[PDB]
Amino acid sequence: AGLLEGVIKEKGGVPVYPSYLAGEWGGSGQEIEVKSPIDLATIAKVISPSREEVERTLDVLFKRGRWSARDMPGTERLAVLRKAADIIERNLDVFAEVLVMNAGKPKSAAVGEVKAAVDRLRLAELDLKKIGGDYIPGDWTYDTLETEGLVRREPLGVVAAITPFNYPLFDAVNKITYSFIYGNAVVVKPSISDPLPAAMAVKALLDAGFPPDAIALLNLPGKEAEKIVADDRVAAVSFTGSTEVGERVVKVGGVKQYVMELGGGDPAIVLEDADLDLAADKIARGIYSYAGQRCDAIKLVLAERPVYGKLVEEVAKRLSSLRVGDPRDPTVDVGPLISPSAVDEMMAAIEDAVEKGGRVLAGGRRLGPTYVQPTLVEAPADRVKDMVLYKREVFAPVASAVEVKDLDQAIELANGRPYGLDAAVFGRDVVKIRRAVRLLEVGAIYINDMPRHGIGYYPFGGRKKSGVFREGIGYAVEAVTAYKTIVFNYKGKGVWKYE
Amino acid sequence: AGLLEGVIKEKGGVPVYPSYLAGEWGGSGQEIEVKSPIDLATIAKVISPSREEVERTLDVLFKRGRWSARDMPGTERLAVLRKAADIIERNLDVFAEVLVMNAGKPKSAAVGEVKAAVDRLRLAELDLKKIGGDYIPGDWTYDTLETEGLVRREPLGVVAAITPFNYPLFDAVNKITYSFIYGNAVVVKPSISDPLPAAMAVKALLDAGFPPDAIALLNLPGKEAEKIVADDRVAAVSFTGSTEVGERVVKVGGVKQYVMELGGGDPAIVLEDADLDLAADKIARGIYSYAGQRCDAIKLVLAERPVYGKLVEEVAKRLSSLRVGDPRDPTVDVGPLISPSAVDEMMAAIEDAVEKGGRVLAGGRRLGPTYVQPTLVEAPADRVKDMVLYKREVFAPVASAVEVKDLDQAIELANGRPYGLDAAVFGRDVVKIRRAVRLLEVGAIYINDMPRHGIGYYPFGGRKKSGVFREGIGYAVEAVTAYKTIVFNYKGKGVWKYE
Amino acid sequence: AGLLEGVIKEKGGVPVYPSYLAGEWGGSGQEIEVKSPIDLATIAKVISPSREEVERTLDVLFKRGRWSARDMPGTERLAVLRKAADIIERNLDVFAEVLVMNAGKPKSAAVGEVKAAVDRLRLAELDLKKIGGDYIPGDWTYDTLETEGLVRREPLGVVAAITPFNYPLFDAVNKITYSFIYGNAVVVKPSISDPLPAAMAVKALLDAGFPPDAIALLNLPGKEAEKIVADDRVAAVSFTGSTEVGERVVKVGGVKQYVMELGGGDPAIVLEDADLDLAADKIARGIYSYAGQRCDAIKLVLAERPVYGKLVEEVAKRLSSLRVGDPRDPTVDVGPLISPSAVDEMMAAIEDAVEKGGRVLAGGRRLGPTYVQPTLVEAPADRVKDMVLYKREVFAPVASAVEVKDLDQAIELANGRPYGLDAAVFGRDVVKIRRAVRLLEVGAIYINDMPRHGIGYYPFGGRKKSGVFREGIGYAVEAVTAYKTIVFNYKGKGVWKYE
Amino acid sequence: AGLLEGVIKEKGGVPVYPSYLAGEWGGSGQEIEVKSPIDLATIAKVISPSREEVERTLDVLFKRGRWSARDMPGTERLAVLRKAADIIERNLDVFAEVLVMNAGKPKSAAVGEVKAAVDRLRLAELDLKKIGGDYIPGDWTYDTLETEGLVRREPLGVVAAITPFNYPLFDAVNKITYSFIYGNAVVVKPSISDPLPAAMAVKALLDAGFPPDAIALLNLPGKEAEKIVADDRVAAVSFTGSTEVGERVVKVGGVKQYVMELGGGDPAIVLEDADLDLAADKIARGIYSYAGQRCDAIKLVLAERPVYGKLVEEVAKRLSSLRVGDPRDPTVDVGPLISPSAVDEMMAAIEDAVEKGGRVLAGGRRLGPTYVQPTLVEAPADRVKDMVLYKREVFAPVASAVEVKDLDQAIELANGRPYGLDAAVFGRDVVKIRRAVRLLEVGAIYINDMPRHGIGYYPFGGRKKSGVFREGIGYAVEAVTAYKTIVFNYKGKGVWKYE
Ligand SMILES: NC(=O)c1ccc[n+]([C@@H]2O[C@H](COP(=O)([O-])OP(=O)(O)OC[C@H]3O[C@@H](n4cnc5c(N)ncnc54)[C@H](OP(=O)(O)O)[C@@H]3O)[C@@H](O)[C@H]2O)c1
Ligand code: NA
Ligand code: NA
Ligand code: NA
Ligand code: NA
Repeated sequence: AGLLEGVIKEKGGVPVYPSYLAGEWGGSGQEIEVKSPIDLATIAKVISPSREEVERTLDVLFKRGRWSARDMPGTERLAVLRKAADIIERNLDVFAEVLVMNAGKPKSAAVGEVKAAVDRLRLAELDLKKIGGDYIPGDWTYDTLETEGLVRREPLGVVAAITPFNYPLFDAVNKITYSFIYGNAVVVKPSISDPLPAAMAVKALLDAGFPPDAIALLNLPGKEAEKIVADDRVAAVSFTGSTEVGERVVKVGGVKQYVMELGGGDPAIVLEDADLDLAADKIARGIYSYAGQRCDAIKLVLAERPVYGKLVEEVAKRLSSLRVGDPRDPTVDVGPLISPSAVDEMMAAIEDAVEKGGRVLAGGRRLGPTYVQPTLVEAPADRVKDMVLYKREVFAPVASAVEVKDLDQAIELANGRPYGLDAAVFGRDVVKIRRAVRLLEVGAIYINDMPRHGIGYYPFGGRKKSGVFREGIGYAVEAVTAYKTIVFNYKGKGVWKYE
Repeated sequence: AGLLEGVIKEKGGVPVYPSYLAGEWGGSGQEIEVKSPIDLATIAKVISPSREEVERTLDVLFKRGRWSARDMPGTERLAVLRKAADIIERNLDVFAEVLVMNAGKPKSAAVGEVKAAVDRLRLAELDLKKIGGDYIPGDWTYDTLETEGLVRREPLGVVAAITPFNYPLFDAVNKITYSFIYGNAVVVKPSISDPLPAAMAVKALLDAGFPPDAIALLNLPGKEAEKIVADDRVAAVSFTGSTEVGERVVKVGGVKQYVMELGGGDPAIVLEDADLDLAADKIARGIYSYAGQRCDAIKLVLAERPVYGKLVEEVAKRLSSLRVGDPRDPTVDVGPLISPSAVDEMMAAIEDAVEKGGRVLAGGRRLGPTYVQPTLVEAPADRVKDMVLYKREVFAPVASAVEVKDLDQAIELANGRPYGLDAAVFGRDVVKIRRAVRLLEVGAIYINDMPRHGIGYYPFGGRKKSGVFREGIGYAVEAVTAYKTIVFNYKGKGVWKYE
Repeated sequence: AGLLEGVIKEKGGVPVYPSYLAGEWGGSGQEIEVKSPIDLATIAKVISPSREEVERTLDVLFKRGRWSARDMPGTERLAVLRKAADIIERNLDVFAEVLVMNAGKPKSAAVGEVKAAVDRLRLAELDLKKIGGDYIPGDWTYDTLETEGLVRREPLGVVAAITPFNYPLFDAVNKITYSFIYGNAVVVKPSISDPLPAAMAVKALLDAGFPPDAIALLNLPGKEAEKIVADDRVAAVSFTGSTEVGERVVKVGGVKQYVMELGGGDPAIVLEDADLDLAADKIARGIYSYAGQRCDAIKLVLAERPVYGKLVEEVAKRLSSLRVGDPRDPTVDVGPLISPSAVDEMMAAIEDAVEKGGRVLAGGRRLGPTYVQPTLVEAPADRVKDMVLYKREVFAPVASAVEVKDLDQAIELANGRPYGLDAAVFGRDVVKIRRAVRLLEVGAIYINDMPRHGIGYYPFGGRKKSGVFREGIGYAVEAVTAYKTIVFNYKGKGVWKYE
Repeated sequence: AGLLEGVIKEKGGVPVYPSYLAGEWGGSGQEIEVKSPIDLATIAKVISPSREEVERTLDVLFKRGRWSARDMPGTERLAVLRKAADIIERNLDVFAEVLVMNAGKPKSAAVGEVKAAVDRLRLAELDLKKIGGDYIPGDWTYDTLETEGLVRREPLGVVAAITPFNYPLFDAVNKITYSFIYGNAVVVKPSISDPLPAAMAVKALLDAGFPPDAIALLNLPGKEAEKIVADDRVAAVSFTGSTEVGERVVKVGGVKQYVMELGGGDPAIVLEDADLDLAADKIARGIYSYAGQRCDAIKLVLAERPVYGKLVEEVAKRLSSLRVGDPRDPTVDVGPLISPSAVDEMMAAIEDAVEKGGRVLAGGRRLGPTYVQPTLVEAPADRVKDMVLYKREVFAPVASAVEVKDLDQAIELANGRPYGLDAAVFGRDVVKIRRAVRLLEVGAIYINDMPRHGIGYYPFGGRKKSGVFREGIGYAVEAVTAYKTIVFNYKGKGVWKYE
């Protein structure tokens, strides 16, 4: 609605959302149904581009787009991003509604994501703490005397932004922002599961002045996107999703610049030192927020003997007092999961933990094809490692709780999972905290708080199976930019006497 | 000889070089013959590790090596690198000899590479202009108030260094240096074509104090290395080689941090402004140095109408006055190519240019299975683009020469190849130079000089098919290092009043 | 008018502007007449604070102000600066009028300064490319093992901003912006000659949300300001003015952080290579803009034999075709000088040049107590050095022109003055330009353009008698900020194994 | 002895040390007696230069020196500094002896300073993490489109290094190192009290290859140095000394770049959280090291109620168990103070504290004209602020001890002195530590350790009366370097399309 006034096709009673082919909205490939996880009902259809349209779109992005983006003064690109922020802001409710409608996101969360997208856009000003270059004098080596170097960052060209389902609006806006602020053209490929928010963001950007040939939004389902990734006109692939799909993306893409935010869960460690009120509060939230459909969601709780009982007790009470229902009730805390399949896996996973010695301390009851109570499962250290909930990321509101002897055991268990995205540590002793910070093999550690990538004010990314590289204001530049070195030779000319 | 005193096996009359399995020299896989391109005679054999030894080596590097490298104080790692420099230096002649023996490198060039390796090691001090981290205050956003960020760079763990044949000693030393200075363990995989220099460097490093379990040298032929690349204990792959093999490496490795120096040739542009003496001199060298077996070798010469004649004339004279023979004669300018196959391709390539309108202006005569004269082939702009010498990188001493109307045509042709490593521009006008610098799509541009990565005093790397990321003192850190973000939450505590 | 609605006192027919005493507008010291250089008529009066009010103001700034500025989140300080930009923008005409009224600035120039002030405020976002800190690992020295360093920049406290007459609005806004963006409180001391624009800027800032106790505007005449400079509650003095007054400021202030932009003229060099059209245009402007009352004004023109004639010819024609009159005529090019005294000095200076062999090539005629034609005086290299116009900065629209043999003589003469603010070089040859850049002893060199500090997009400042330190977006932080180092000792604790 | 073989004049039985006049050792001004604080006996004489020799020396440094230093390739300057390190190292004992002889420094301390000087020299490699420059694109503002900026750091020219008495060798070496590594010429002015170590360092540097006209060592007593400071050929003054002399230096020098390390004492805070063993140990040392003749010496101890008793108890025991005597006994802990006057002030200061309610807890007994026991004086919070030991820096081994209610009172008292050099905080709670770090107004805070500038691995400097700017590896560059901005204008040329 609204922004997509003349774009959306009212056909067969259901709104039809077209792909944006770097110049004109359209598409003539298969139409795909977009369902809401709230009622499993079709809320719209998206037109996927045909193979020829994908080909033509990439051709336009490559031959015209990257130059349109690059030739637009940085000061103007920023203006575009700021105007788009204004547009999204005044259309907040419609944007939030779609997030609730399409992603099953609780009203307040949906509003939070729209605001995050808006802030991210406005902070593009801070993404400049990085586009400056370096000057290198040549007199620190005899071979380089009477020589000089200039190292500048330049945009790579066409960046493919591949987005997961859990933060459809923000991720698209985020990847588009850091790719565009530096002069790249962008091909957005949203999850076919919830591509509507991206269509709205893209539209807002186009209305804001975004070079019409420098951006594309292709509604291609999963494997159909490989055509974009494998193409040589795509210099970089910014991907946020599962470890398995990310692996496939790299293998399909080959040599190319990548940003792989592959998530997985995050462990939380509570030292005997911690404020248990703060810890229980933040840990409970980290477990249930958006029905645990957050890569930075808490999946494992580790607490030392002296505080384990009280901590898990408080977290259990907070979880069980949560209202699960229609994300439309500003009263509901937890909406549905993206699909019934996601819930199936969570139940099977809980069964696995229980079979292996685990005990549910809160939740555990499925409430419908796509509804479940955020669950907390207790587990003995000697058996937790073999449980699916530990070895894998069950994208749902569920976490293991484990009592530990000391910090070293906490760290050991925390590092025992195959992932390494973030980790949380609640405590007050600087030495123990410093040790945890040193030994936790993750991209980010949150001291006295739940893991929260937020809008990327602080850089984040993975270690181990959680991926490579970082996103964040100012740090994402590394993935969508390339250095250009210019060496000047003045040997023999009379510039320098001896140096 | 020398350093490898008790390591090399004198068996069957031929010296047998063993792999270094992160702790002990050995191996029990197939023995492979190492031949000299000077006479095509076997000069040694290398023992490739068996599958179980590769497995065990990776296990050691992962479980012990990365910690030994990381736990060694940076100041000590530097001491090791400096001691190794001392050792290689006093063993210069033996190192140079092997480069001449095994790589067919002219005496002076071999000496140059040993010195480059020595300097690179000693400059590890300058690789520190990057291991420092960032402090991020949280008051530039309301959501981050009473919060702070600390971003540190940490080593990734186990880096796989894969080296090409053309600079066996330097590349190994270089990749080991920047991987180790930051705390990584390293698995070196040299070209089976000339693995001897690496064995000597590794030995020198081990004698210098390099953690014995933090380094490995595996003599595995081509595809046998995929076992190292595909392994999850290898967090990064530093690869220098052909575009095609690099592509295979990424597809085999999957998600991982990469540095892909994929070479290709470099075009040289001469403006009517240029000092033609300097230009002819540098361009001639760029074409023939090490029989053109340099990724930064000149493969295409573009000169404006008014200077084309004189320029190509002078370059032709310099090339034809070159002495081709045994790299052992301090009198020889050009030794043999690495293999007769390499020469076959160069002759076929020349034939192609001639068939398509090209004309040899110098050289063109094969002198033996692995010897050829550095060749310069003239070609009309209207036909050069379809010639193999243009569309491809013929790793040999051969370059196309093309007359152009103006800078724009020079740039067009320069950018018309599928590669984008470096480019050279000879001229004096700041505006034309600035324009060339803006439009040349390459990782590095050399003003008034031949392209020379040298020891990486200035960062270099590719665009387009020449790869991704950069090597260079201080810049290589990006590929073998990862950020670790630590966010401290002080909300509610009495640290800050309002900010 | 406007913003100062309830502030300005309508007394005795003339508007009376009060000082802002960090909380309330007022003052009870001597009232001082403010005259326009357009007609020498009193246009207003300013109330200077009494000694007790200065004392009380400093006390407030120190005891409350620096905390109010520091405790306001950076994100809020930026909001204040942006709101103030909005206010000044919608009040553009009134701001421009006062600049014309009070400074005798040509209409378009006045509009340019208001816009510059507005842009400077809005770019405060880019002043953040510097408030981030550094993290220093301790393992690069054995003595520092198991130790770490955190280096943050903090505001100094109370910064005294002392402004000259030539850019009353911008300078005040500029110094306030970079002092405040980082958390400092500010005491503005404008030239008693034209303090009105500052009063308006300060008012706009206060209306924008600027902490009322964190800013002060004291209308103190010259030496009366020493009371502010000498006070220990003033941690930094940002001063832009004459070399002689700056010297006095430091001697009165003692140990303290300083930014001394002491101006002086700038020499312009034209190589036989230069586009003479561009050169004549830019040089003419550099000589006359704002009746040469610009620290970055061109005061000496040096051109090589082959272009000297044409260059000076064209510059002379441009100068003589200038309309001198009331800055109110959008038709006038040059308004009056700030005072008749300034004109007296310019005439005496011209007389000196003529007596010493100089010859007027354009202008030279005084048109009134405060009006004169922008003048160009030719002079032989062998005598120019002893002329007052060379040895000194005659703040007026006048410049010496001198023919030179080659670049070396140009540089010699350019460096022969006691100043070293900027220098301009018109030419195209990279080698000659690089040499000029190396040998010109100045803070900034402009290639193919007149010197233009502008809003400080690029940092600028002096060498030799032109002062110390730099202003500019991102660079001014050094003068109003201080480092705070935090060293953490973990020796003996179990954080690190060996490193 | 040794290095000064042919330099020192054996006249009248006492060794006569000449000034180094930037080219030749000599001098013809008054000869001055240099006494040892060990026995008050003359151990040598130094020749101060005459006014004409000072004039000539400055002329040489300015006209030749700054170019010799600047024209020497950075790589060579580093070689010089490293060679000098080698020379000082092999002459360690002689250097240490002079420190013991001339400064009354305990044997181990003297050895520590020689080693510090040696390390500082060798770490000059790390002073390079700063001489690189910045490249600034012009498309972030419309006015700067088609424009670019290059900002390089250049040496200022002649730096005057003024050294205090307490670390004669290190300070001279340190200031010379960071001034020279960047290309400056240096005039060293050591304390006439102990100028011998500087003469030896300078000699070692000259033997190492230091440009003979780029360095000078003038033995001028106190006020006689103003001639160097006030001279316009001296672009920067690096001064370490008393607040009062520093003030005089700035007032004599006028506009110039300064580094003012003005010391004062440091307060130490111990939270109920602290390891009291570590705290007592470090605090005791901080109080007595080099008889408290350290700017980073502990002068005030603040401990919370619950640990005050035990802490002060342990510190008292450590102090009273100290052996005071001839610094030559590797058995002595504390040698003499620099002069009997220094001891007089310490006794008077103790008397003052006692008269105002203070009580000596350890030491307090004078042992000779220049010997005293390191003293610890207890004082009630309600009276400590008026005691001389609090309000002033009594350069001697003496500190006040004060019990406090909580962190806020500790901070209040810590900030109540007029100085702000460093501060120490022993404790473990991250929140309390973070708060202390925020509120302590000092240049450096040491967590769980005594303040130790060391060789400047971490930057340090003052706040309030302790001075301005910082010294430290990599940070000292700001004081002896200046930016040079080069702006290139390409407006109208065909470099850029629109951006
Ligand atoms: N971009 C740069 O900075 C740069 C610098 C120097 C050279 N180069 C390029 O490198 C080439 C010269 O070296 P080269 O001819 O020896 O090229 P190459 O064949 O591409 O070198 C490949 C390296 O990878 C190993 N390898 C081969 N197949 C592999 C596989 N399937 N999996 C894992 N590793 C494998 C090779 O070992 P084996 O030798 O045992 O097969 C060799 O050590 C040229 O194309 C040149 O342009 C680029
Ligand atoms: Na590919
Ligand atoms: Na993989
Ligand atoms: Na003062
Ligand atoms: Na002065």
